[PDB]
Order: sequence, then C-alpha cells, then structure tokens
Amino acid sequence: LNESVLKVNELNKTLSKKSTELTEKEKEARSTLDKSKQKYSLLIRDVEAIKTEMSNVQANLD
Repeated sequence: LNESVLKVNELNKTLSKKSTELTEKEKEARSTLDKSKQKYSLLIRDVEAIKTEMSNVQANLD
C-alpha cells in the first residue's frame, strides 16, 4: 500500500508535465489557426496526443 501511494504521488508529476506540454501545444495550434491548415492539423494531433497521455495518467491515478 505504501508503494502504491508513492507511485500515484509521482504519477502526479507526469500529469503536471503533460499539463505543461498540452498548454504549449494548444498555444501553437491556436496561433496557427488564428492566422496554416496543414500545420494546424498536425499541431492538433500533437495536442490530442498530450491530452491522451494526461487522460492515461488520470485513469491510472483514479
């Protein structure tokens, strides 16, 4: 039980890192869209990838 508690407390740091990368990718994608079509699509793919990793971390934490 102690080891599991440590594992989730550390899985919070990955949730935090991918929060950071998601913010950066979302900024890039929205900047591309506001101004480009292909770059916007690719950047949205990256945004979805980071958010997917976040959702994975959230399910594991849950």
